[PDB]
Amino acid sequence: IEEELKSSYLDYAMSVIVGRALPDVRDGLKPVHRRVLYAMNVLGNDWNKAYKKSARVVGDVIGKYHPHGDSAVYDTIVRMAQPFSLRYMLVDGQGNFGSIDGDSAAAMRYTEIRLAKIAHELMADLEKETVDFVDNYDGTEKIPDVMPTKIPNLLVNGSSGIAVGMATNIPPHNLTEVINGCLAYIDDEDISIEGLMEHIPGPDFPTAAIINGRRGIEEAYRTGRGKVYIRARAEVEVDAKTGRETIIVHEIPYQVNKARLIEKIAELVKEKRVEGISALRDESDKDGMRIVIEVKRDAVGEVVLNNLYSQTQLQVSFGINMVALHHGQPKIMNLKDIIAAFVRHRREVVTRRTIFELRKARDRAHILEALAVALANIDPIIELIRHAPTPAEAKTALVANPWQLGNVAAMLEDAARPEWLEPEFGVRDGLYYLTEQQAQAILDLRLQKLTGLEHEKLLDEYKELLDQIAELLRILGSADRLMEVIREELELVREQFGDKRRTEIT
Amino acid sequence: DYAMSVIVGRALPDVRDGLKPVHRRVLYAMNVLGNDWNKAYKKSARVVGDVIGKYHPHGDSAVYDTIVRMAQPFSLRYMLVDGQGNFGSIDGDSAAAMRYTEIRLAKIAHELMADLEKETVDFVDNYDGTEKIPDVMPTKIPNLLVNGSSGIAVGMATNIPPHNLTEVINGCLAYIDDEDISIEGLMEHIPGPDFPTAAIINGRRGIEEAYRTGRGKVYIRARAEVEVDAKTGRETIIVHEIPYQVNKARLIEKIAELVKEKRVEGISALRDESDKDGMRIVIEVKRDAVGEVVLNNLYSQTQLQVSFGINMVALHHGQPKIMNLKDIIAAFVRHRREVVTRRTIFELRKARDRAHILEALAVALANIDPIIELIRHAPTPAEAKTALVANPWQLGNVAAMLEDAARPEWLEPEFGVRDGLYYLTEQQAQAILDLRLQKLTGLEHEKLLDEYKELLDQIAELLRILGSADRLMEVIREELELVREQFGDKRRTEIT
Amino acid sequence: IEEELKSSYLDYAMSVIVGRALPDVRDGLKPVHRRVLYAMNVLGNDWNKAYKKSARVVGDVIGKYHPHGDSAVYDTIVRMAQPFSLRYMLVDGQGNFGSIDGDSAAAMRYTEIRLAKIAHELMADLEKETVDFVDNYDGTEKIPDVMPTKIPNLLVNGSSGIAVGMATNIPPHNLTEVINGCLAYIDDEDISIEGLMEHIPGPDFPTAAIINGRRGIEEAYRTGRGKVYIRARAEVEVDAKTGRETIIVHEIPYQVNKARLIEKIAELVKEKRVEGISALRDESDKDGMRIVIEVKRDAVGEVVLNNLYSQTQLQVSFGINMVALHHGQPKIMNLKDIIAAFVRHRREVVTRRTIFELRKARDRAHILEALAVALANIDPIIELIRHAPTPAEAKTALVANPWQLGNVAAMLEDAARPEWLEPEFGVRDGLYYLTEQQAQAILDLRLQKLTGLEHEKLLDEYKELLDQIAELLRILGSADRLMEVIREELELVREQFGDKRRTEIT
Amino acid sequence: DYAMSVIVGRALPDVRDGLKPVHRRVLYAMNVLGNDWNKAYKKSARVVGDVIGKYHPHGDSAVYDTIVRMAQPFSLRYMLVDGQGNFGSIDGDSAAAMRYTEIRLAKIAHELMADLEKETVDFVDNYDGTEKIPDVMPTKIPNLLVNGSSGIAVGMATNIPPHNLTEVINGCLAYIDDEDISIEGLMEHIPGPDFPTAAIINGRRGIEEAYRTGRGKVYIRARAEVEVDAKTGRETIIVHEIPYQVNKARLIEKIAELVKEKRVEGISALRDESDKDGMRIVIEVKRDAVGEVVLNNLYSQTQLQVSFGINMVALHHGQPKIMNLKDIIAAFVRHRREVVTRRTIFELRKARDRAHILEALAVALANIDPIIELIRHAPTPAEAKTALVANPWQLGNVAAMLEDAARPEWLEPEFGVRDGLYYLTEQQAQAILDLRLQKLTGLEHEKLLDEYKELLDQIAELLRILGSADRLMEVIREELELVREQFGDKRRTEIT
Ligand SMILES: [Mg+2]
Ligand SMILES: [Mg+2]
Ligand SMILES: [Mg+2]
Ligand SMILES: [Mg+2]
Ligand SMILES: [Mg+2]
Ligand SMILES: [Mg+2]
Ligand SMILES: [Mg+2]
Ligand SMILES: [Mg+2]
Repeated sequence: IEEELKSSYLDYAMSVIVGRALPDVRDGLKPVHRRVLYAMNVLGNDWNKAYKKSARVVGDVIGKYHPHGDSAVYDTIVRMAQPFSLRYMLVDGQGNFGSIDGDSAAAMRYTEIRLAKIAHELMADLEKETVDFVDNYDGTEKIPDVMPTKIPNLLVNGSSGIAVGMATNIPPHNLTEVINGCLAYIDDEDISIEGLMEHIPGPDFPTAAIINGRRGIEEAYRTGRGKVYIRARAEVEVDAKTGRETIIVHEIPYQVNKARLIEKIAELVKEKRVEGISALRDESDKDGMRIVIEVKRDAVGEVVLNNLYSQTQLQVSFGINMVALHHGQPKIMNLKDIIAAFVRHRREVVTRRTIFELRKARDRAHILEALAVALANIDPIIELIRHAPTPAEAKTALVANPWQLGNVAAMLEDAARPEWLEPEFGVRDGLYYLTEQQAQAILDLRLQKLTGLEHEKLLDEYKELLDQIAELLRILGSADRLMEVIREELELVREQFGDKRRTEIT
Repeated sequence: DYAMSVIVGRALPDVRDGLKPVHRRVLYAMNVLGNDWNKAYKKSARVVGDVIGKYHPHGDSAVYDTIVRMAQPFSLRYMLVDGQGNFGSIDGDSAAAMRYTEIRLAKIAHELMADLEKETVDFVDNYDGTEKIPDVMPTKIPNLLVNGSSGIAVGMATNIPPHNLTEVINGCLAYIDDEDISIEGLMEHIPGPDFPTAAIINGRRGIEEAYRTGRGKVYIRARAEVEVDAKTGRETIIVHEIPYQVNKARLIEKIAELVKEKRVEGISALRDESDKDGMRIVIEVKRDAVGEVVLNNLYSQTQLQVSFGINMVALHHGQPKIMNLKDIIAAFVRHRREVVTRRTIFELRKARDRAHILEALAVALANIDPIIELIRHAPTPAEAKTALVANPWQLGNVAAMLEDAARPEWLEPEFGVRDGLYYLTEQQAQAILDLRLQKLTGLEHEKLLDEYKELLDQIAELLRILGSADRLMEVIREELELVREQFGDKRRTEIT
Repeated sequence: IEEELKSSYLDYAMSVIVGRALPDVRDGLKPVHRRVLYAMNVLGNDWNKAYKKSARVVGDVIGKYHPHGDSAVYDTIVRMAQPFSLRYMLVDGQGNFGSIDGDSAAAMRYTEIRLAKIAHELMADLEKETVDFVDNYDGTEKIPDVMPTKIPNLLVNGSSGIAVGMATNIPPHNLTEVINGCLAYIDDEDISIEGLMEHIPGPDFPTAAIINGRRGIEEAYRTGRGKVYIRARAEVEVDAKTGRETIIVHEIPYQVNKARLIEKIAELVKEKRVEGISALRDESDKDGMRIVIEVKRDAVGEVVLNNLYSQTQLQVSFGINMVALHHGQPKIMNLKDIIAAFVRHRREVVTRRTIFELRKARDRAHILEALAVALANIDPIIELIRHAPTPAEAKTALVANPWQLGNVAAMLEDAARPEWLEPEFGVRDGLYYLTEQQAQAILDLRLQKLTGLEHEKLLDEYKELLDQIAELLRILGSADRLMEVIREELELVREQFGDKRRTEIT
Repeated sequence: DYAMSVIVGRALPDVRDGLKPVHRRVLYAMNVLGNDWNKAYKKSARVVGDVIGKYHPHGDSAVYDTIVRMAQPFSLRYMLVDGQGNFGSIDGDSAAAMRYTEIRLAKIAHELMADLEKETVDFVDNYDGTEKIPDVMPTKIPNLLVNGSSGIAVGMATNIPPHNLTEVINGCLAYIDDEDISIEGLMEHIPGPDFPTAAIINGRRGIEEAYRTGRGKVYIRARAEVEVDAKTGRETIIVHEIPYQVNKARLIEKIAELVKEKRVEGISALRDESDKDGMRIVIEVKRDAVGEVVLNNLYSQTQLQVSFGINMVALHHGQPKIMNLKDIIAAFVRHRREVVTRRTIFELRKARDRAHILEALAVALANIDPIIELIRHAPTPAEAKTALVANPWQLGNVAAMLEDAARPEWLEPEFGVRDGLYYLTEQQAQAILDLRLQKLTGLEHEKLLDEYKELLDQIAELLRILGSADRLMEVIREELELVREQFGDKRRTEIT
């Protein structure tokens, strides 16, 4: 704490708030988010596996990762489950998770959750040493510092929070559009903000509705700060027999409580502050919003609506203030900063992933050799172990003698060698000198394995492995090929989770 | 109405183990987590989180409160949780947050959960049917009596005070010896409640009633006395022990306030002087007042004396039953008898199955070469299983070992020894197939023949218990004696 | 605590629970109830005065009477406001006070309350020294120990609670019926339980519905304990063109959550545990319950309904267990015990009321004399005070001399004498000797009062007072006349607040 | 966005009085209740209940938490609430429940609310428009500086540390003397923050920056040192003072834990030895370790040293403004100037209206007989009012008294003295009509002529203030001086 802080105007307490309340730019999560999702991933609470009780996830989170009584654990679960909150839900919830009308979710003992399909994308390759881990509160568990997200989550799901008086307001966005942005950027590090907006014309809210005016959006994407207006989608309908005018509301601005908005209209009508309204009914159901606003016959529909736009939350403004943590500091960022931070994240992730796969590949190949060689010497080895008196003896005995690489010899004829393996081990001039750990591998293998279908199974795996090691080494060899792997991952994501824009921009 | 049964389940101690459901729920978690009395302390939040997720998914601070009370020497006569950190105190101040305190089981809690893994108690489903929970603990401790229970705070009837472990063990032995022993009989081992907080129980007829009917009222009295300062002649009342469940801070205030109101007179100063070491309430008598007089007023106007309504209502064969002292003892001895019985059946099954596997291993070993050659010949592991089972194997040097009470009862006669020909099971084929090369060193014959010889001796011993009600009672005696010895301690409460 | 408890099996803690969780038999309140209502009465939160914010009542309660953070304060307010909870609401609430569907009331800052009209009846004559007061937690305020209720509240509003394992379940009742019971009892102390049931045939729930079978009700009224079955009001309707069968539910048993009941039906239908149901809709609104249960065309309406009665809370039983605190102990009481306890309460109340009115009457009459006499001696008195140098002097001077009872003499020609007033004070043989406090009354009177319209105003009040004292003395004089005052008060209550029975008994 | 302004209002101190809204809300209630520093303590629940009902109807424990923090000597540099009972302590343990603690205003809180009833500050409506609340307090204390403020915990920017009252008063006087005084100028009166918890601020450039720009960072350092036991030679680190807002219990644990991890070495024992009397953390140095070395490690790995980010953001003319030390002083002096001005106008109106009534009384008195006879003649009190107003009254012996700056300004000229004829108002008729007989004793002339003579002297004095900017500044000086004298105290924090 003390050492590392000696050059901000920021003191320790100040930096805790920053770290807890502002999202990381690369995955758009704050620790509490990261901790819930991670706890879910550890439980195997997968999108395509049975729902677990929210309480079960709450207790894990609280026990291993977030030992405070704060409702934030459960509230975060609920929020990530609501389709009026996240443009791309990260939790798939079953039961009462509240509504657009502001009513509460059932208690954690009554709801069930699992990870949304897309959430796995956000935590893809978490086991491949792709991100740093930090200690939990008691030194007993590891927690991701950031998620290896294939999803440009901060943009797509947007953000809120405030620390040291510095607020963050990022609106949600359309995943397809954002992925296109990303690919555009990959092909042109110099692409202008204007060039990006060809792909990302503007925010895209889960609650649809309309944005009036692009000046707000441009300056937001250019500077990180800008105001934009969200307007309800509501026409006036006319009855062809009667001539009755009825305003219908299909969509409202993001973050507006539908019930509270209706209360407000009812109340303006009481106070004669808004005239011309015979009747007010919420006819919304499971299949879409429908607020019914019947116009008096002596009043004008167009006029009553316009009146409502100005006096209520049928129209609100939303101030974009794009702040995230970047390399540890809270910066204001423009649209291109945010995309670059993401693409750069993907490059780090993919590289570390590739390195890991390679080490895992080589370690397994190495082990395979020890066994292949063993299968090929069944009789000397078994007679060896059998006449040794102790496993420990069998081990130091195994290692004593190099071994005639038998029929196995062919299979070897050297990029499958562990970076850590010293030069006197391996296949030194016709013989095979064994790692002391490789002896274990042999001593550890079960009678079961001395079968016919062992040799097929192993030569096969080694074959597959070298093949893999080949392709991994070409990724590390070629920056082009590694950017290829990123484009394809992005493309794949566009295609499995991309959806139709919802908010219309005028 | 149903509301009733639920209110009742929540608050009522099971007579056998002394626990309410939330209690059993916390302690089981700690057990599952391996949070043992002799391993590193764990932060309370981890136990709380586990209990909330798997067993107790309600908002109520109940879970952490239970952990805390199990840790307070003023709460439980035999603490069930060993905790470091601030766990509040007698002045009714709060424990620290669960993220700061840390805990593990007390040695004695393991006695409460002894043999829990030997199928000795029934498990029920947890709230979402993904977990099991014991219905009662296989306790060696007569926990209800020794630790007590109360449901008064929540509107229920149960009010059982704590008791001295040695006294009660002895009680049980007296009972195991003379199942016809009277209440009076029992009362020579257990003259009365023993409170964690010492002090004095004043009078015996309440106790007698309570132990005879399950119902009676008793008086607890603070240990205090008058002191004269040798240099000045000033009198001071010093309070050393107060009645169970009285809040010191409160009591002091009741006095301060009684004094301010002229309701009690003769007091010139009021101070708490208690350490980590001793309670010490200092009440200075006025020079013109008399010590004894002030003190006797205090007894009768503050909680320096208090009544305790005994009402021994617990859960018995699924029901709230009012029970007397003999009933409660008997319910525990009966539980021990059952637990031990179940324990035994399980060790005997466990041992047999293992012996049966060990047999198959030895044989594979005395037929190493044939076997290896057989398995090598095969294409699928499948093939090698049916093959290893197709023929018998001559009981090599292995004959020595085996030659018949180590047959698991489920084994059908076409399997095992038949003519100096070992008839193999398919499961046993697996064990063989599953054998790691390392097990072919000369140190297998050894570890193996030694395990099997151990098995036979236990099996022998287990059959001896099942074959004698007496031997089984003797086991329960020994257990009870061992508890007395390892965990018994001094009476703390003086009965007049 | 210690002294007073030495003969129950009940210890101190035990007796606190009893005192807090079981209702007093005479007013049917527990302390928390009594404390909220009282706090409201003190605030003047009257039925016919503006709503105050619940929070305002909560803070009073919490500050003066009930200093615990428990939701019970606010929850009690809410419950006394809900028409599905109390047969006779004691709070008139405005805003979201929850519903039959179990959803929560808005926070205390959002709702408003005042006393219901009937609640004043419950606290009638609280200022007339009609009930004992106890100290609040800090010795700063007085709180009623019991309310001087004109309403037989325990019966009418019923009860719940549990202490030392002893539960209380009293159902609500119809006020008219209960008042008739009471009058029946007043006219015949020997009236049998059967005789009472002529008036009180059985419970009457705020949620209406039906009771099957009187054996339950009789034994409950005879012994205090008995079970009764409540059944929904639901017919099968048939469409005259189609022949479609549709079960409709208008009323459900008391204490059943409508939403949770519907969930249950939906769920039995899922599990094929109940067959024959095409559709399930709650069509309830502000104007009545309507659960729609459409029957499959190949199924029988009668059969589907009967099935639902047995598998759901469309039919429940309710175990009457009539326990209340009587003279401090928690007793099981029968129907006649409960009525007698009430009527006896009214007798105490009315007597103490009468005594009080009498003392207040006499004290005021006494004071009137001092002034009447003073008005009649304006000139000697004013010349007296004027030549005295100090108010204190004026006082001891006033008292020195008896005073020629002037024109005032007539007005006196003696049941208007304070019980506490010593024989040497008053109108001793032609002169008027003054109380030292009466001198104050004179010294205290304002120039304003020496007007013409003072003599009219005062002789008038005295006239009224003697008249009052007359009627009060006849009440204390005649046990018959005092029972009359009770009948009339009861009758009056029947007539202002009596309503139609709601539950039907079969 | 609006969410912003609200988050901001909730957390941001008004520069003039140093309070957040919830603060002003609690303190105003205590004031309304008359819960004064020299009256009986009141139970916290009564203040909490009042505040919740009239001013702060949210669930948040905020209300009781505020009361508590105002009572903690480790929290506020000048406590605003005097409380008895457990109000928690430096180890971050909790206060007792509001029903057990009791409180009243500290002497100094009255200075914060001085003249609150003299229309000296603006009131706004409370949440339901049935009550009024001051918008700011008419404080004589430069509270923001002296007591500090922080909104960091809730995501806001404000972080102002506390200061020494004497230092700041002096600062204000230096300012009142030379309105052009520099920051350097000011810093000779206020060299730095003064923490309730003493300890050491290590280095001056942070302070300088903070006071010049509103922004800068400072280091707080625990006061501790190495001791050698004369008999053994053993070294012990003794910790006496720790940085502001550090939790002792926490810090001790951080050390215990740092030790268990081999992260810091040289420690052989760790004990808290703090009384009611002194903080005393005992850290025993190993015989093979060096005191200084262990100690310097500790400084740099625990909260024995801590940074404090100063960020002087407060509310000024309705806005969050970053302000430097001169700005904050000036905003307070300006407030004093306004408050005093308003105070004066009000006393002058109050005094005049009262004088005007007193006049009418005197006259009624010198025309007692005529008047009495007039009122007696009447039928309705109404009649007697129009009658008493119909004619003038000769200014009897009363002439002496009156014979012209005691006319309330609102009085129109057809009323009062006109020719040796007193022209009565209708309001004045009421006062007369309202006179109690007891007021006709010879002790009326007295109490009356004395009050009026007092009125004139104050009126005289009040006009003297309005007529001289200088005199008014001198008043503000005197006030400030008086505060310095009654409430000033020693610097506690050492600055290096
Ligand atoms: Mg953490
Ligand atoms: Mg439940
Ligand atoms: Mg359960
Ligand atoms: Mg209590
Ligand atoms: Mg109370
Ligand atoms: Mg709000
Ligand atoms: Mg407000
Ligand atoms: Mg913290």
